[PDB]
Amino acid sequence: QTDGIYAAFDTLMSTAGVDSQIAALAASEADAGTLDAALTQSLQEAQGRWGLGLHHLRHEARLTDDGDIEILTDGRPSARVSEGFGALAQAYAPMQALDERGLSQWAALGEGYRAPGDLPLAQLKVLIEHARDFETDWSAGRGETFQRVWRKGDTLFVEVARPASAEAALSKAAWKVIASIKDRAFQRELMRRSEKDGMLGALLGARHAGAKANLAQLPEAHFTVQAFVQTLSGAAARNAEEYRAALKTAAAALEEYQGVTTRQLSEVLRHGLRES
Amino acid sequence: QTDGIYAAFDTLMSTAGVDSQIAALAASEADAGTLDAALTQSLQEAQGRWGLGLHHLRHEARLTDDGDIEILTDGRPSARVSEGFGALAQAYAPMQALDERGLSQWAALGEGYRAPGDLPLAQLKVLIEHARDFETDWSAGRGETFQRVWRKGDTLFVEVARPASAEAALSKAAWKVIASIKDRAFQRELMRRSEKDGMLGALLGARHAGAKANLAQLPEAHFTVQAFVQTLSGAAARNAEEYRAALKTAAAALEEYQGVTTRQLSEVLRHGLRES
Repeated sequence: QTDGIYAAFDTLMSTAGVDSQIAALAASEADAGTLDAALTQSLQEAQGRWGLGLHHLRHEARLTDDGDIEILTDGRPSARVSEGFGALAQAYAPMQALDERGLSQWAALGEGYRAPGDLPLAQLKVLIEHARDFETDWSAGRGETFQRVWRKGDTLFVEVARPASAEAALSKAAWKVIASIKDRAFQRELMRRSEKDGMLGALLGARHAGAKANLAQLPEAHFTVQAFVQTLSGAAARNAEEYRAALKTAAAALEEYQGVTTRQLSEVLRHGLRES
Repeated sequence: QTDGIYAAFDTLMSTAGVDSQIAALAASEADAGTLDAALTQSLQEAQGRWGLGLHHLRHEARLTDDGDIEILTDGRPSARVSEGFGALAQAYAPMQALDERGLSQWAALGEGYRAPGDLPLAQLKVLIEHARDFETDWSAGRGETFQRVWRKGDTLFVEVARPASAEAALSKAAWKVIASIKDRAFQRELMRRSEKDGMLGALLGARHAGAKANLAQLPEAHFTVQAFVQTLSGAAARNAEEYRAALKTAAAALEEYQGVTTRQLSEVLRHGLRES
């Protein structure tokens, strides 16, 4: 009932393109402090990619005596992996504050002044070079993306985000997955239930028993890639050239990981087609 | 001490140009708790002006159960008023770090990055308008002053300093009083004794023996107005014109308080030699 938990964590992490390899690390008999550090590292990466908007909280995950993995924010028990992925998404929901574009409204640094996102590159240079902590608001970035930047202590953070809901991603991963099926009326009656209802709807109505009870386990229904944070440290975190390069890097990686998680999703969705 | 612990504190406070009025407050119909608060407000004001360079510490002053005034840095007892002013100066001294010019090497914001103090004013403007907490190193300013600036939260702190030891200030007041002497014979002897053992030397000389006694118990021997801090809040704290105005204001306030305490010291050294 709490077994297959390392693998459950690994699958959650995969929806963010994080090959956390936690199961393998436990099979190698790694010490529990090691597993704890690895769980936390992966979760913080995933948090960099999920786009939920919670950089102002501390994200940890840790083993419990009863074989569970406990996820926490600012140290408060938020959820347990055994309670399922929908339960985790529900745990995060009240701590979010998304605007109309889906972008987070919270300041990464917390309460305080936020410089504009459109700032002239010379002004931003002065902030990078000579300020202590600082933070810009969202600005448009390229190809329907948005970007921002902030420095906490010794580390500069460059975030690039293109919000995209998880439901839609699932339905398009089911577009490819159905697309690979017999040209037949299962299709035409999914597609004619596309001019009437969402695609989990038409695919839970046109399928057989356990389509919903099976799919209610997928983490990809609650989590998907929407941003990418590239970090810099030390002298680089006060160098404007490094920041410009890091922005290029974060946009590139956004493209990459969106593609990669799409591929892994359609693959395992197609693994469910062979099983059927 | 002399005529009370509240008198003793007011006399200290006068060294920094703070008319703290604690003796009057204690003799009044004020609410209970009003005195400790007065003491701490006056003390922090004073710290902005003595130039000891301790902005990173929290200063407080509070009554004790045996009727004394205790002075604290970061909650720790440092000294008590009745122990005398030399003792207070010596409690501060090991906390201080003054470079050759007399200026604090301590950041006001503590450990971290400091911008240069000769920064181009357009860059400094970007910091005032868009950064959060930040701080600059000392630089020169108008009229042999030095200046630095920093933001803590919603307040911008502009400091202007013209270091001068309590000894140098005593020497300037001794010079002043040796000038205004009406009797010329005494003045010829004083000026000879001063071509020899300096100005205050001669001056304390001509008094009755033990001249250096008594005055050495005055606080003027251990604290003197060396600097001034002007504060801005709200929108003004993010306005670079306000910054430049605030600098002129703090420079004027400093030249005033130094002229003042020079006059008051010149009165100290006059009411013990004229009656000779």
